[PDB]
Amino acid sequence: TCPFYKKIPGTGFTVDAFQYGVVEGCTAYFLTHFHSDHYAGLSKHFTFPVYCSEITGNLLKNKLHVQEQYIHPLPLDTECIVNGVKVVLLDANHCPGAVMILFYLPNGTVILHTGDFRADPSMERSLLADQKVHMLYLDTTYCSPEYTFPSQQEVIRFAINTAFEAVTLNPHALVVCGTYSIGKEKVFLAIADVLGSKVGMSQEKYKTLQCLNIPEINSLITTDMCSSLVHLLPMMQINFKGLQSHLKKCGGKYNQILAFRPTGWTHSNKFTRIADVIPQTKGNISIYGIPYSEHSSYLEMKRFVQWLKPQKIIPTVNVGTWKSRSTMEKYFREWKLEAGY
Ligand code: NI
Repeated sequence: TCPFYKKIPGTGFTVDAFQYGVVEGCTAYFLTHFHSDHYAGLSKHFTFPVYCSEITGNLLKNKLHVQEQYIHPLPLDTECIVNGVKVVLLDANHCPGAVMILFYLPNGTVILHTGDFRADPSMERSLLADQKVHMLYLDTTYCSPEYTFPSQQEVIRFAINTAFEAVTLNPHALVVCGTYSIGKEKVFLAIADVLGSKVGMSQEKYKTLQCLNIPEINSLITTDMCSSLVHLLPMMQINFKGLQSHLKKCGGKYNQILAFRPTGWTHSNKFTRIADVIPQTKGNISIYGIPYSEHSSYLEMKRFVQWLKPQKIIPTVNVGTWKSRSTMEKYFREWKLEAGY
């Protein structure tokens, strides 16, 4: 049964609620982004209207084979009427095609559902600026002050400089980047661009990337592994065993691997500056864990909410424990008292 925090009161609408069977009273199912915990349950046999972004709709059609007649893509930043209710989709600064949804209820209540997001001050000048929000359904993934990480731009700078140094010292080094879903494409695209290479990958991953409307993509990616010195592999293969095995396959073209694991936050964030990050090394293989996040830090989350001033907050992440819930409610009250709403 569908939980309360996936239902939008006063509507026929649910958000990211595909794993519950037919939800009683739901006339339209919204999907915020193409990540598995959110799309869980969709397939080619789904027969209810799905509302999402163009990019999310490309992935639904090509990867999950959802039939075209049930896919309803909406443009961003545009007032649209769905089953008699005004909605707007906003960029969520998460993975490609990820959105926030603004719902303008018939009784005058305004609701913002963030989906998954990385809050940014640029959101303070979207169509959110123009009106009041009564209820906020919030991505609270990192809602605790120990969760700090750098900007995405500093992390990319670290990775570009790292890769460029290694390969200029040894032109026979291979770079490998881990992946297990969409998002974080800047990591491997920025590295390949500094090295003057395309990024090589499996047919299944190339297909996924072809759905993302990324400009000039045919210039950046390829299925010909032999022609590329930046390879993508499944995240589970980013370990000494998996990389040794991969090095075997390259036919003595390479004699060293430098590999990157983009993670979210890890406890080495509580001690180490991005500048000071070092790899784990075994022989001719090194592995860097880099803190490339597509969710708000605690400070970024706080700034957004204190700007928005919602009347009520409903968390969508970390909802399963009482300790989590009590922690989050404490921070929301702090934020409200400090800012004065
Ligand atoms: Ni996500």
